Amino acid sequence: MANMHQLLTELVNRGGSDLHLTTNSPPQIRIDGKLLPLDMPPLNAVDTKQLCYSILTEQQKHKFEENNELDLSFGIKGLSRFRGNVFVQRGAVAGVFRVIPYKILSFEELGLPPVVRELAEKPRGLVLVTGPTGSGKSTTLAAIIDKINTDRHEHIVTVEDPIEYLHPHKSCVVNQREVGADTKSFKNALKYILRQDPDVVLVGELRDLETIEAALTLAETGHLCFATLHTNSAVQTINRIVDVFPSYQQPQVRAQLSFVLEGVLSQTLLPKASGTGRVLAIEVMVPNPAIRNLIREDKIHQIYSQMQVGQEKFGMMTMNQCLYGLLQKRHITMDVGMGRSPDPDELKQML
Amino acid sequence: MANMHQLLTELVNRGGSDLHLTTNSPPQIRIDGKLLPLDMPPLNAVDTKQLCYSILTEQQKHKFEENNELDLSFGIKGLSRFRGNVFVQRGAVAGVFRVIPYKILSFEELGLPPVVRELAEKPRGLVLVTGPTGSGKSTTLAAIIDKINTDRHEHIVTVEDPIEYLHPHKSCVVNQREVGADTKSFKNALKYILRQDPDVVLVGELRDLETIEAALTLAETGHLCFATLHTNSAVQTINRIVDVFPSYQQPQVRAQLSFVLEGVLSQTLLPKASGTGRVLAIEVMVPNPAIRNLIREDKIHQIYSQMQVGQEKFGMMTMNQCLYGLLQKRHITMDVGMGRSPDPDELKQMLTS
Amino acid sequence: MANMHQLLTELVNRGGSDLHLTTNSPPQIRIDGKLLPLDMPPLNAVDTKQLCYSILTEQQKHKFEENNELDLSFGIKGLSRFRGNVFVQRGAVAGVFRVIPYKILSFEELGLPPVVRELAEKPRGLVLVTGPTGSGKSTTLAAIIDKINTDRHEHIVTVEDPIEYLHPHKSCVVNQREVGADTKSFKNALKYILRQDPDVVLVGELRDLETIEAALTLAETGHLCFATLHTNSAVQTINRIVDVFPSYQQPQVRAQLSFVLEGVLSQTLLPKASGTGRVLAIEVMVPNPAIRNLIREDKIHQIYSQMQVGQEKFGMMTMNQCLYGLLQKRHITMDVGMGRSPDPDELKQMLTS
Amino acid sequence: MANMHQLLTELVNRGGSDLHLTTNSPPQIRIDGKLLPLDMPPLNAVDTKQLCYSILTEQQKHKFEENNELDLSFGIKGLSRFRGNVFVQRGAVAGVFRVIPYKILSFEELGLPPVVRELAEKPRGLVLVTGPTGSGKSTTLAAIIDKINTDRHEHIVTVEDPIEYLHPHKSCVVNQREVGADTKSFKNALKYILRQDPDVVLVGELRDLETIEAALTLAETGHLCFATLHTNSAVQTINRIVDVFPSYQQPQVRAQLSFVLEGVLSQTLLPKASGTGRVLAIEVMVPNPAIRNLIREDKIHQIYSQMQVGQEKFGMMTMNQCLYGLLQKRHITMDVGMGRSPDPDELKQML
Amino acid sequence: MANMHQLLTELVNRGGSDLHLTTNSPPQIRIDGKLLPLDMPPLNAVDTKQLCYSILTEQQKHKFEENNELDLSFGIKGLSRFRGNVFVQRGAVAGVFRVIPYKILSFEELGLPPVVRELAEKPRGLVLVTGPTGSGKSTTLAAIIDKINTDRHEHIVTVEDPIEYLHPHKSCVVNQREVGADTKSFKNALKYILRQDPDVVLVGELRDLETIEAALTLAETGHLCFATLHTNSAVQTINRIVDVFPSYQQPQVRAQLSFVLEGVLSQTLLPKASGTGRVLAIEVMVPNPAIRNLIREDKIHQIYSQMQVGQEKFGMMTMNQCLYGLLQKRHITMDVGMGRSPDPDELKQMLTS
Repeated sequence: MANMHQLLTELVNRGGSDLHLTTNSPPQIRIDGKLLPLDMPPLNAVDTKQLCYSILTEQQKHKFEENNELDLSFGIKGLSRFRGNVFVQRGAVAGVFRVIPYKILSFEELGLPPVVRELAEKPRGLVLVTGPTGSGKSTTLAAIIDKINTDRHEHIVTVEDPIEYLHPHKSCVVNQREVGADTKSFKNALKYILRQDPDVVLVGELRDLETIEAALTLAETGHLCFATLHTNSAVQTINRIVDVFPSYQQPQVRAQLSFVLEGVLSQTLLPKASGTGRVLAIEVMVPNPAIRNLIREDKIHQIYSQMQVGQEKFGMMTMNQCLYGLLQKRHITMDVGMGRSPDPDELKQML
Repeated sequence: MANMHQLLTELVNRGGSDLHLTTNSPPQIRIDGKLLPLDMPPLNAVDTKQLCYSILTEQQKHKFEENNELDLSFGIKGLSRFRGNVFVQRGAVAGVFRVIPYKILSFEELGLPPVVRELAEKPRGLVLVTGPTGSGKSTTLAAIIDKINTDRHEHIVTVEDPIEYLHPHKSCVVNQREVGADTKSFKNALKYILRQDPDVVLVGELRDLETIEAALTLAETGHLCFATLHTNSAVQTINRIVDVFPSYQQPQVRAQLSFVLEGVLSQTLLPKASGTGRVLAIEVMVPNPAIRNLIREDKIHQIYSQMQVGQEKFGMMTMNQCLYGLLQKRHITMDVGMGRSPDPDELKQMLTS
Repeated sequence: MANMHQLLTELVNRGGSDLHLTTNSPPQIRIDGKLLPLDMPPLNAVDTKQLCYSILTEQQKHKFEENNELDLSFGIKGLSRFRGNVFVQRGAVAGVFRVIPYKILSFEELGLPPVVRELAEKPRGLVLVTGPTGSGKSTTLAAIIDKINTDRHEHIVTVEDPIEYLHPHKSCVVNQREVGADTKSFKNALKYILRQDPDVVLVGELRDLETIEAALTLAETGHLCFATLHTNSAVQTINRIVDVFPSYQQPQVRAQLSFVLEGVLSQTLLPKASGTGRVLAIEVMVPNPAIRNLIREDKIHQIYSQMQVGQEKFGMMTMNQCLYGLLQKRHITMDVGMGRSPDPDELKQMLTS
Repeated sequence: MANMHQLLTELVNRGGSDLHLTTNSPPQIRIDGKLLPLDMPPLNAVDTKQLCYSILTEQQKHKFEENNELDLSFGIKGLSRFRGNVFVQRGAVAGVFRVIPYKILSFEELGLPPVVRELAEKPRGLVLVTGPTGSGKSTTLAAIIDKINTDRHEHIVTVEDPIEYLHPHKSCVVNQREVGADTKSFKNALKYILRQDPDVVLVGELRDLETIEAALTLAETGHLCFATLHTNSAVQTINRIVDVFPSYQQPQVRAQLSFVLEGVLSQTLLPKASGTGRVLAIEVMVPNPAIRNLIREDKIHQIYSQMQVGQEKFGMMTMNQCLYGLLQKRHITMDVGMGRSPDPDELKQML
Repeated sequence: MANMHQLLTELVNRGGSDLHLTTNSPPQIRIDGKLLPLDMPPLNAVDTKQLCYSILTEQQKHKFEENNELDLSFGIKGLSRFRGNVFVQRGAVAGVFRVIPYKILSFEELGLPPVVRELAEKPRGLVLVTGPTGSGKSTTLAAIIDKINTDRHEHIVTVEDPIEYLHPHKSCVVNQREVGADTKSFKNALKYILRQDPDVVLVGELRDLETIEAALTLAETGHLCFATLHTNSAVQTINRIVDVFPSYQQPQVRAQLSFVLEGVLSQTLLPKASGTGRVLAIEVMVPNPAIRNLIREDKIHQIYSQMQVGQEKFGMMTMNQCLYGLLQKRHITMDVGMGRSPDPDELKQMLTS
């Protein structure tokens, strides 16, 4: 019982990030990116199985034994929230546990410019946050929804695979449903959400077509809808979105984007020059009337240049321009910025 | 249970729209679209479970425990009907309950000009009431229902997602079909609606093209067809309808709409300057021969201008002109109108003039 | 039982066109378009269930309870046939019933020009009668059936969902298959139709490509093929038909249609100017060498010009030209004609005359 | 029992073509295209059901009662074979019955040129007979397979939906399997045909993709395969065949046609000038080295002209050229030929 | 039981590389590539079934009987690991078993240049080790695993079908998942892999696009991704990888690969010139600025020229250049080199030297 609690206590006390439990090794804690083994006996398959199973219900036990894998989250009051993954290797239980602070940092602490914060007060429209998995997206969503929770008296609903942040009540009522335990699926949750009087929705991963169509319909009916994609830029995102539709409907898609878009974000994480932590590099596209005209003229091969030159007028910023700023502030190195720049020649031109 | 009646009583008495029940929050009531928490202790899991379980049958207990979800509606005699949804979040039961009023407001009471009333007397054509969710569309439509029911000897059929307003019979026969219970889909209702000898049809949301084609056939077969859309302006509405079809088919669709369309209304509830209640600002486009020709000629980009100048001739009215009247009447503030105006410069021209 | 029969007796006696049965209203009947309630108590769910169930089979009981929808037809000997539609509202059964006379009117009684009568004698080709649902198409089809039945010793087969007009034997042998009872589907009927030695075939609605391919093969092989569309004009019909094929296969289909097509009709029903009865307006296209060439030349944009000039030569007539004739004879008003004209300015020019 | 026998006896004796049985009409026979009722009482549902059911087995009864439809064939020894269809109308049984002579007419009786007869001796390759349903195709197949049966000592297998001609033994052993009674499906028959030592195969309708691929593979391995299509011409047939393949594989298709094709037929039936019977109009494409080069050059927009001009050299003949010959011999009228010609302007040019 | 153990004891003692068990032959062992039967009776189906079944679980019993195929690995303590393949012939079980040493050889023992050792220290990027099945890829991968395990305090995860090399803990924590036992599939493992805090990941075969997308995301986000292909050269590898994406999406993938790729290896195993043992021939591609530009310029046709000139600058080496070095050292014959050279004339030109 009180051993897993002690391991998590040591992780926090030691300023650790992650706990690893697997057979034939002592428990190990990743500190500042590097693993350190604890001065403890090695776990056997009995140890790992007993430890992970001791904090699960018989429902979770049944489903885990049905699939031999399980993602979950749990909290230790006054300590932290945690994301857990349990799996099997060499016929024995293994586990990885990430810890999750109770306090969500602000846009300023995250290096996010004020326009995203002013976007968090928008009552309708389409906001896209893109980038690969684990690029700080969930942190951004928690900060934005805490801002709305603090400032509005509205209804926020989240659907989660699992919950990555707990949002107790500020000025909004926020309900958070975990997929796989509380509800059978995203689809079942979406079958009832319109009868639950929502205003703002967190939908989790954009898993399939039907969910995209449901969310877009929801989005055009006067709600603020947040969703994620695994695209890495605004241009790549728009191309991905247009090319999924039939050719005859791309004009309509061109019309839809022209009507509903209020902001496009695409974010990535770069190693800090300090060696501890990661820093956000972000491309921002905000449609202006000029861009809406470019949309009307059927030119996507010139939108990237418009976002490249809308910095002073509209606050736009390419990924390379953000990397340039990070280099000027010495948060990242020149080599890393060039190795991750989607167009090194353009940065050379700017220099 | 015995306090639940009082919770619904507080919701009704305060004129609230929705009751929200969840643990670690007091009950919260939506008033004029915005939540206000009540001065009560937060609910715990025992409270929420006992309250939600108090209105379920044992078969409902089985079904709720099977799915952790339930949509339902129920009535409390002498009070109101309600649509309830019960679900589970954070491992605990939560619930949201919307009210279903017995009383329909009138056209005059809503601040709607007489032209909507004259449009409700049209024997045929297409009439659209659009806008965001909760902008009064279902209430407005239900009022037109009751007006026709009172004044005409015709046939009322509704196709609904879910059923909202309940219409007993006045001078019409009224049959009401709820999607997902009474009929499999909007599509199935349209598959059988023409064999029911209708005069008046409620189709719910114009969710896709196939229903639009059905509506054009309905409009051309001698009926007055009502449907809803979630657009925020007349131009956006027409563009959305045309752009759904392939480019090569837009000419015939534009001609059909130009022929059968008799009115498009797009309405929005705005916060009152007093801070209590909301008022509808609504733009109305009624086609004249010139407008029908421009629709036929594929020149969307100037129809707004005809509405901008069709005030004196045809009783047309842009959203900004309605907002102008509300501002002159001090119903709303200048900043709110400018904040929602799709063209603040036009409002400035109208104001300085 | 004998109560529905008595209600139907009152329906016939009063010249009514439809019986409506639904809860919380007494049965109501349409006389000259307007409903009148019978002096009876309002129905409840028990009443509607017993009345609607009295004309269903046990498999129909299972089926209605399986789908909550049912279109059907049935006959009462010595009185009339009826088309029924059953649905559900407020959790209870509801029904609408239209009546079906034993005697089919002739072409001349309907005001149809002599060319349709000459068309009933065609040995081969494709004949299309189009218009929306309940626009009088089936009555025209039944008249053509009766003309062939009277004059030829050939085999007429109909496939219907449901069977509407009943045709007993005159000079032909007539086999009529109802989808869902006599045959599993239109597709299943078409799988076996070539082994039934037909000369003339009724296929019901042209809902998809596969039936179209069956009909084109029949029409090319020396058979008379009848089909319906819900289109409102010749140009709209041809465009709808062409655009369903792949672009690479559009040439062959254009050639087939250009070869086998012998007539396309598109109906509409308008209220008579007197305020009693309805009058048929029909656009008729009979291919001439110029139109067949236009098909070969890929100049569909020019068919309208051929339709504009084919009145005297081929007996063709646009919808506006038929409405024009109804207008000169004062059968319809200017407002109905203009509100229905696909080109009101053209109708204006004709109204110069 | 002896009544259906008498009805069929009257049909033959009276030179009839088809027997019709339905309720509320006496039995009717189609003679020279026109129906005539017999001087008999009208049938009721009991009559039609009893008559059609009296010649069916319990398994046919079970299947018909399961589907309310049935195609079948049967023979009356010393009289004829028959194709039957039973269905339901007005809640009552109805039936149509076509009669089928025991003796198949020859190519010259059918007006078929000698090259098809020389083609019937080919050991391998691809032969296509196309046209709409009931265009005399089954009659052509029966004549060709009787020619092979007479001349070869090989194994002929037919798969039928139903059998349209019985082929008792001449010089070959011929086995005929009826789909829906003897075997579950075409697919089940095809699963075992290679273990049945066949040389020549009749496959029935080319109903699906998988069957086409199975038949083409069979046809490439040294067998003579006969199949049908509902196309109306050689060019339309080749276009139909090519466009079903992926675009990247059309070169291969171009290569296969260049390798395996030995003949393409497309046939239709026109009313004879006398008013009795139908006459065959046929388009014939036989690949020559020049055509194989046109295949190599990727020109399908010139193959029709090569078949139009390969008449004297290779014996080719367009549908219009056949209609021309039918017109000079006065078998069909000029109006019917023009109303049926796929290109009336080409026939004009020839005139 | 102790008989299979004794057979395996003889296998180890005689330096054999595989044990074969099948009916109607005694067990036969490969010594220096050639089979020799043991002095035992020929096996029957009972013998093969008992021997092969002795190492299966009841799960595995049901599974082998369900599929008649099984690849697997298992260990015998203090002796060796083994890779097994089980199949069926003449209605009886048959098996082939390859053996797996406890000690993994180093890069230098294998004749691998220092750049692979420098590659094992890379903090991020994409490293590909390719070649056909059983071409020595897994041995190289195990050596890289052992190098990282020895030098880093990081998390290595392998996903294998089946687990081949066993890696105990050195400085890393190693978790190894066998498809079909530890995890349902590669896809299911990839669904959960991001929640397992990896630094280095082994994903098994790159069989389809979805795993490729997972690997590209990992390689772009600061992780070390290892994957395999059955390609034989760098150009063949890049073309195979590029051509699976849609043409419109090929630009992004080209950019991703150009950014994240740090090395591509392609192996082959050749018989040694002495007639004993096998020697590794490997083509190595390390992207330089010119190759990354060639990717950006869409000039893949010029990568071969970059491969032709990148020996001195980047330590690159074509397969022929490695075979050339083996030829100058007389490690392989001219016939094997020419019969394996992708360009024998080039190899001839080098053999001028």
